[PDB]
Amino acid sequence: ATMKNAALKQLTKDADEILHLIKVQLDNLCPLYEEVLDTQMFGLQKEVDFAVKLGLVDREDGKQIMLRLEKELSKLHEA
Amino acid sequence: QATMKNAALKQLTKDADEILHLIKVQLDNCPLYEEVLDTQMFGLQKEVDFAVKLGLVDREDGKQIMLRLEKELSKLHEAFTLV
Repeated sequence: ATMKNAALKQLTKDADEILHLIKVQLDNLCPLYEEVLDTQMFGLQKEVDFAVKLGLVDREDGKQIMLRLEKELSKLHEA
Repeated sequence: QATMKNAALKQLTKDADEILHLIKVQLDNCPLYEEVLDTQMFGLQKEVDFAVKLGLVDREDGKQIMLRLEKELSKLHEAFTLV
């Protein structure tokens, strides 16, 4: 259960880097930057699934990490 | 924990095995089914780094996992050029 906290920490740090990419797109005023984010979202989903499988992170924590970014990603397209 | 370091290397090689199985099916016999493999590789790489950072998997164990698949994917890319 020491592993659980460290895992949760790394995962959130990793989601934060992607979130920053989304937020910087929103805080400013293309073309298919959607392709880039989809790959980033896929990469983090795989980290999340990997951690959920090993019981390092709870299923709902993983779901909350993904939801937080997906909510923000929705506001991006739109245009 | 010995059981957590072992299960993580196991889950990672299992994930690697699944992607390698996809590559070998391609080799044994379209621009979409190359980006798909690139995305798959990116995802596996993310899991590897994640596990390496947490000290669950050794850095060279992660590098050997990636190399095994990169070798096979290079074969496939070379094969693509000829078909």
